[PDB]
Amino acid sequence: TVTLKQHERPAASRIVAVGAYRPANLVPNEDLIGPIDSSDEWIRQRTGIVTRQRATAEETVPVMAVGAAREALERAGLQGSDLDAVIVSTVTFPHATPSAAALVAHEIGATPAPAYDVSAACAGYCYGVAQADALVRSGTARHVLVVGVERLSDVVDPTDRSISFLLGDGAGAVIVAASDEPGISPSVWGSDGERWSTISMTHSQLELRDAVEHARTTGDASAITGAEGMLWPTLRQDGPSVFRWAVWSMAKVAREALDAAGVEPEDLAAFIPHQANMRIIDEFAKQLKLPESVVVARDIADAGNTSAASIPLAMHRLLEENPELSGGLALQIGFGAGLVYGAQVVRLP
Amino acid sequence: TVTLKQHERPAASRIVAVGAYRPANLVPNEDLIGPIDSSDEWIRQRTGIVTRQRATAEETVPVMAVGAAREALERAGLQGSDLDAVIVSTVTFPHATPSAAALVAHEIGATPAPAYDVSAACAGYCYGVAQADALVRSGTARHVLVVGVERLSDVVDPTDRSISFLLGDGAGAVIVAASDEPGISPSVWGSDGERWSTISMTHSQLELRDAVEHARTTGDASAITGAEGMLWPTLRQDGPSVFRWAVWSMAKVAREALDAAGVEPEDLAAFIPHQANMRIIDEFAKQLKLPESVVVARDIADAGNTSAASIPLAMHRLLEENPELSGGLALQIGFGAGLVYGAQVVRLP
Repeated sequence: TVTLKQHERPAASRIVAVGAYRPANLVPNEDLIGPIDSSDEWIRQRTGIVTRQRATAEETVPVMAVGAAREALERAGLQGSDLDAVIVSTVTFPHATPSAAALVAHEIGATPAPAYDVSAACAGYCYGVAQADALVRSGTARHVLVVGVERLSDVVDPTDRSISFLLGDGAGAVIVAASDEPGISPSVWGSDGERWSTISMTHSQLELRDAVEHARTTGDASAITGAEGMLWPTLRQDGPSVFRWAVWSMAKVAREALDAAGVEPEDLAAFIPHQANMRIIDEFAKQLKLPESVVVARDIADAGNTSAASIPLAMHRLLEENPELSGGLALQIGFGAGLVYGAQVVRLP
Repeated sequence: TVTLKQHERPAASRIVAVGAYRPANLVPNEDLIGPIDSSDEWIRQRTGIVTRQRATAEETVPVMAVGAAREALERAGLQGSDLDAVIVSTVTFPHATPSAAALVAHEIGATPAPAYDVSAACAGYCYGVAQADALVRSGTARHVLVVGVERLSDVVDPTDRSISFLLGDGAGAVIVAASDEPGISPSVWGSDGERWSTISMTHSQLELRDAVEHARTTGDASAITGAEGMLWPTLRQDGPSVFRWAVWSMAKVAREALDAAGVEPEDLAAFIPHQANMRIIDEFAKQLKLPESVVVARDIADAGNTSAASIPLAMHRLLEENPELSGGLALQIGFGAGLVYGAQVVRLP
């Protein structure tokens, strides 16, 4: 009987660099308040957001992912061809198939590395890291690129007061590499599909299909011309439910991640939650009983909520503003539509 | 100072069961030839297809995925709560977010297992297996559900001669578990994003957005009525390039998988390529110098090309027809839009 061969496995893994792409357009509250009939001060008070990154038409998911990817590559002292896998976490690339990852892999010179997109909403980067970590520690890959990237502005309804004005665009990239010393703690990640509808689109793409093609065939374009709300599906959320879950449920996940890591809040150099909402971030930090020395990421004030991009973008900003955090421990925890969540303690690059 | 804890790792991984969902509506060539001005004969000679599976409106991606998954759990002697991760490979779930995996995980009682959709086209199941293998051998998961599932009928154009009549609907699933004996060989997987447009949608979802919202907000519904051709994006391909690529390139990837497995064609119980086209299957078989004793999967003749679902469906069928293949080595290889590909040698459950 034949025994199958197997890859050898390194001791551990580690994030060896972080890269960022931020659209230059920082939209202020005032530009958005009209159609949702609110105000600069209300938005600032409810969400702590002042400006959000808004991408132009040319700044597509692949464009943004590539820029972030290239910065990470340069900071790691690597090139595209050194990558053994490319994971792109996004829900806004406007093609069912093929993936954005395959374009990214090609553009950055990673061919022929395997390349795929992942769907895990705002937890997407942390899901990416769990996967990358698994790929490295099983000896499947020595260097894995993970990109959290979104052009959320493509799926907001300007009249929506549940989520539209919170969302921004951008890309954040990380490179996970084989390592001698543990740099990524065991992932704590999960789902609760019972609550699939808590953050979701207004309706299925098939409704859009059925309408447009019925209009096209029959020549009757009512139902479209007479439509009061957008037919293009857009993002929506039960705001209050998100808050209760985001804070009081995720706090248990974070403590679990710390516990599995073998780490106390005192050992952290930084706390980098997904940038969902300043109110969520604050209440979260309080619940974790962090000492004053732990730096809390609050990129959301200038970037808005960039979903999968949010954590690596905030990590990137943390390191620029405090270079001495490099080598320190950071708790990262993302959470979004699904519902899904993921967390790790990581040694910062 | 502080050393992060790490998970213990299993010696190996293996597939422990396979489940299937096949829509009952088998559609013969005759029902399709009209709009493409073709024939039964032409279709059989070009593709080897006699009928393809076609889902009803009720047979959504989650519904099919759930049926396949439940069969796999039952055959493995497991319940949903035994699963530590759920991976769904699909490109036809009609929601940008949240994922189909989140719903599937809930229906089967796998909550709170992490759950995500992967985008890797027809190589989707093979990508999923490589991921599942990494998750297990890294000790991140001990039981991983992988489901390739598509309702391709949602994204075909009945007038399209390049791919429409080739495609069928369905779900196949496997459970990958921690193992003492190697049951999954090192994956050979990759991408060539330079040929991203080789198999692609007719156009971006954004063009659909711009057309419908414009019509909705101006009342001018031209461009929708009197649009020749579908506004709803549909799948298409450059057939001769896909074929050329399969024979020039994928045959070689398949040999590499044997090499990396430490396995000869004489050692195979079965060959289970992605069911792209009967002629490609047959060319592969010849090109790989398979002995007569190796059973070749040809589910395509009855199911059509079910993309990500094709390998596990075909596997399910081989085991139903040749129960004694259980425990034998099977070479599986998927390849599709991206371009992307994956292959492994696997021990049949």
